[PDB]
Amino acid sequence: VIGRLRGIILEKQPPIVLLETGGVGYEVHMPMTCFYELPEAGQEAIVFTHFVVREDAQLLYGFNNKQERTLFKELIKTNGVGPKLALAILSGMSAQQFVNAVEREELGALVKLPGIGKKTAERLIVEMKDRFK
Amino acid sequence: VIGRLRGIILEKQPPIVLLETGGVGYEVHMPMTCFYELPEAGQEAIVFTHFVVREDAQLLYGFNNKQERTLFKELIKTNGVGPKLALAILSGMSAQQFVNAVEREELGALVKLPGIGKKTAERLIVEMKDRFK
Amino acid sequence: VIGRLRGIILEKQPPIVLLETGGVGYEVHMPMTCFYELPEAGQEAIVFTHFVVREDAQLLYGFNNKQERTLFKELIKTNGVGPKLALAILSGMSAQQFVNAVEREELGALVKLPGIGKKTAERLIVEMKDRFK
Amino acid sequence: VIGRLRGIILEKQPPIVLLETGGVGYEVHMPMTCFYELPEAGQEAIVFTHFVVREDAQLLYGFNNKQERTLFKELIKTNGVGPKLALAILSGMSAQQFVNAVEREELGALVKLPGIGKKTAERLIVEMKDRFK
Amino acid sequence: VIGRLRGIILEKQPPIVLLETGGVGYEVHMPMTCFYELPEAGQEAIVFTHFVVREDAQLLYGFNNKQERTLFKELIKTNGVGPKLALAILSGMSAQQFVNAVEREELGALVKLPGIGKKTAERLIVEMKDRF
Amino acid sequence: VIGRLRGIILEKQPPIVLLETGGVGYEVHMPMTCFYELPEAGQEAIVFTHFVVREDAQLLYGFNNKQERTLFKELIKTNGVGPKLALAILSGMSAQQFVNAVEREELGALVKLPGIGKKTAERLIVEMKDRFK
Amino acid sequence: VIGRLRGIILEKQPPIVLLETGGVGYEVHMPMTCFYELPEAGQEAIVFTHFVVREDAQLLYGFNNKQERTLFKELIKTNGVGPKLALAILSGMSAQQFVNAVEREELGALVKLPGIGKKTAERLIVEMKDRFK
Amino acid sequence: VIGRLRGIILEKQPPIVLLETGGVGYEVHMPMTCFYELPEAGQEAIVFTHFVVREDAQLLYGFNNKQERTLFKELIKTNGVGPKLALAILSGMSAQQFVNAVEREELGALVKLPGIGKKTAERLIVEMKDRFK
DNA sequence: TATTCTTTAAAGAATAG
DNA sequence: TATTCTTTAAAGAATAG
DNA sequence: CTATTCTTTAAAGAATA
DNA sequence: CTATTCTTTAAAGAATA
Repeated sequence: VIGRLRGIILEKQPPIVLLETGGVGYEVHMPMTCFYELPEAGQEAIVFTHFVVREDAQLLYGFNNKQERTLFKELIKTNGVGPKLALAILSGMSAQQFVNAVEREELGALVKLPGIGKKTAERLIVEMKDRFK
Repeated sequence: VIGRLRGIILEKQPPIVLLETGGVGYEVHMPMTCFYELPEAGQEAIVFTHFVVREDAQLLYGFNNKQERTLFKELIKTNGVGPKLALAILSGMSAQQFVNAVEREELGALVKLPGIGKKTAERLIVEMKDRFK
Repeated sequence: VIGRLRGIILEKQPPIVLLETGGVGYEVHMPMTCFYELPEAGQEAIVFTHFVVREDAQLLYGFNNKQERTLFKELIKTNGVGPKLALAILSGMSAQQFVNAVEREELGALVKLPGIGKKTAERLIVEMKDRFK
Repeated sequence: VIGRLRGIILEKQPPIVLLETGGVGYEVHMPMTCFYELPEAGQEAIVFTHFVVREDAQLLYGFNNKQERTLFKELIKTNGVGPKLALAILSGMSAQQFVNAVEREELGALVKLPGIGKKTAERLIVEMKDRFK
Repeated sequence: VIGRLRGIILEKQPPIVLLETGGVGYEVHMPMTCFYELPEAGQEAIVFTHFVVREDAQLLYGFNNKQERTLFKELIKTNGVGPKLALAILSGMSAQQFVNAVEREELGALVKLPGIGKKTAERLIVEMKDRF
Repeated sequence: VIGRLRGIILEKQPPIVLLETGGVGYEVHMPMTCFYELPEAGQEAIVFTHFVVREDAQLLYGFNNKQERTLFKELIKTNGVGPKLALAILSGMSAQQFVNAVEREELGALVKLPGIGKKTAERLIVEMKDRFK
Repeated sequence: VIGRLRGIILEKQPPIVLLETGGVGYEVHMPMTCFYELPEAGQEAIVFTHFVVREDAQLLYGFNNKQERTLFKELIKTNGVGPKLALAILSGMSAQQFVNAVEREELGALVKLPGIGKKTAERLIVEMKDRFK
Repeated sequence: VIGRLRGIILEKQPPIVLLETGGVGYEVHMPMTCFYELPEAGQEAIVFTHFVVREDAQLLYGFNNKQERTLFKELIKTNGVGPKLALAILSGMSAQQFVNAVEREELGALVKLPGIGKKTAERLIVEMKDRFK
């Protein structure tokens, strides 16, 4: 299980970034809004990752801060939320803003994000409100 | 997911090439006609790759140009076309020639390729014509 | 199959340790009581490992001594004893103490460990007593 | 797919050898009789490999010569012959001796090897005689 | 797919009833509270059923009224609600009472039933309120 | 495999009909337009059936004439056409009209049916035109 | 799920009996020692059954008394005890004798039965002793 | 498991026969040559059957004599011999003739049958010669 | 005509055309 | 008593005890 | 406004809380 | 001499030969 990658940025093409380590280039998926913090190509960068394995595919997701990775891992455990939707949420709201919205049940703050329906937002609040404690 | 490999060419035995990186040798499958561009053994080379995972096997395909990899990925999504047949198409025609043939429905230009039947060419045109747009 | 890792300690957060080798950081799970022997962060360390693969996840376990790894591999073959429970046993008792307890059938020595029920301890003795010989 | 490994011999414990490359130690299974050719521990060695993937396990097999690897790959395709039995055959007979025995149908030359039954030897000759041509 | 069974009652051992049709005896699972309506053994009875198939098992559930079967089928589509739990709900509340409780969000009316947790009751209301 | 059912009609609730045979009531799915031919409830009826089995469900489909069943079986072999869609086609057009439309490539005659898109109709013509011969 | 069968005995060929009901003949497996109680062929008989389903096969087991069926169902839940082995136990010992032996730990009373090993008998006692209560 | 069917013949369309029992019509597959012995439609008939189950399909095969069913069951256990091929063999040769040919290794007697290749015939003799004893 | 070789869903419910 | 958390075959046919 | 795309995938046991 | 361990795990389609 790859926990962190450090290497040279070869190419930047949202949502994918390519990092080279010892001649091996790794395809990393990243949130659209965190992409702005990556250095210019040819510079070294560091990214925290989570490794996903499926019967037909293997994928690697990256984040600029451990806080982001923690919230991502928690989201994907909620039924009906997969990696694509999870990245969308992190693109729309910062991790701290999301926690506040769930505790306050600001349904409208979630429904405005792309791809999230009314039923989905209700389900998220019901499930997530119990884990932050 | 390995996106690119850079290393020393150890052996060339069409259709397989062996690249060494840090003492690990990777088996790579490549189109017969792109094989002519690889440098002489012992020289460094760069190859773009796509990683395929199946219940009983893992395989790594390589291409000399991003254009080739893009068309390959699109072909394998078509039902009834797998990596073996896809490499044949890329061996027979250049990527640009293939696009022209599909848009023009030059059925004969495709059927002449080895391993492609009349029904197969009909299916390819019907599916691919809608994706290039 | 990864048999041993040698690298720099990046972070220590029981039960997980992060080792960096050539820019790749590996997540390793270790027994709570062996964690005390790891050097201070930034120093080099060596850990013997066992690689577990499942349909939905891949995991890497580490141990400070080959003796521990051998007993771990034997435990996980016993029905009902999974990697999580196996690490608990190794946390509570040294490998040598465990062997003695099984041969003597000291049921109380096992039942006192966290997460182990009376039925579980009975099952362990019945299965393990035949393998040490 | 790992095709070749080059590294330092860390430990030799038949049938397993441990090779270190860049701080990662790889477990490699090898034929009992080819093991005698490996250098002394601490020296560099080269081994040709084949990578086996299964739903519950991943394994890496190694051979000193490309000839051995080729015959191994052919054997494991025969129904009822698995990697364990395949290594036994390569331990008892050299690749050249095996070919001669099959073409001559020297049933006794095969049955004398450990773990091979009369039915198994008959099946091997029937299947293998057609592939060498 | 068996939709209805008509036959002679052979044995009654809650939660299972045994019905014989042409020499074949079918094991049927039923709600604990609907069991009281079944006639005396040896009499003919009619039961509406739903057929469940899994990789390792096949099961046949029965109900006295089409209303019950309809609500059962809807319950089992909710994530985390298995047939075992679904039968418990139908044992505790009538179909009409359940509908009212969901629309009114009377959380306490659900949590009192055996096996139903607070989180489960919240989940049920959120999912079911949209289907009726 | 149940090939035909003969019994008493118990209930008629499109698209499902319930037939009783010896105290067992079978749920049968039928085309919306063939439902008009079924006798009044309480009368005996005959229906030709096809039995579908899946990992999670078993289903039984019925038709008034062998011609209908034959075309249904051929449709479901085409990739992307499920039993639900197949019943829709048989509801919109008679079996004879469908054959004529495919041979003539009357794309508009198909696209007007509910649930069938332009791409779907193109795929159907390409695949079906070869089987009627 | 078939719970009971009543019909005419067509054939008796231990361990299989064939019962006809309405023109359908069902294959039933029965314990070797209960087979002696079945009436002469052509007479009616009653047998309690348990239905077993697997990915590749379906099987139907029968017993003369509910007591036997209950113990059979309990046995097959024990890990390592297959239906074949469970029928052997019921052939060697009556249900009542088995209960007495387990509670008394009369290991020799079990090991003497065909196909039962020492390890198996130990496992059986450990698991079954807790369920009769 | 349906072992025998008795009922009225509804339709005869090689290789399928349709038998009605209590209003349920069963599709039965039979050898081309045994089909000649079936009575005229509307008469009662008896057929011995074997029930095959797969993840995607259920099928029922029938034979006029227990001898045929016994040989069929044995053939399908041989690797590479499917039910389709097994019915072909029984169409070409009587059960008694087949046994004689295997014991004598009359390769030509088998290769002449449709669908059977030289490699297949060799494999059959090797496997079947050991079971009749 | 035999040969060996490949290639592997449907629904729902959200947003586009 | 509810909670969340884990853990996942059978056969054959060769060889030991 | 209707079609097209996409994407996502069990429950019971027996401990402990 | 009889028990214990182990180890291994589809077929049809439609091309081409």
